[PDB]
Amino acid sequence: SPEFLGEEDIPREPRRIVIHRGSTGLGFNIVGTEDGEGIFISFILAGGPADLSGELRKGDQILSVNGVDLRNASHEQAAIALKNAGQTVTIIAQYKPEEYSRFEANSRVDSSGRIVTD
Repeated sequence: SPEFLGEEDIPREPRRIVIHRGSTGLGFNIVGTEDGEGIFISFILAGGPADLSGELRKGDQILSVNGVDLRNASHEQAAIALKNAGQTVTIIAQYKPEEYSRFEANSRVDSSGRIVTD
């Protein structure tokens, strides 16, 4: 009888998320490349602003920050944008585990669309 969340699909459409800056940061890390192959959330800090929003996850691609398109930005550019985004940060994110799993070693996507690492 239990209805497990892990068995229902994770939405794949883009979402708007508003993050309120902590004492320093937004409470997540990103990965990316110099060629701008995408900016992805790789880590969310427990208890940090991103976590407290409850609307972001590992494997999300950051499409824009405060309207600035980051789809083809390098890690460096994206990190700069996030730092200068102010205390109220509006993010457009889209869940893309397949793309992301090519960044993280020994990682793959299961049938439920979750990212698993061996």
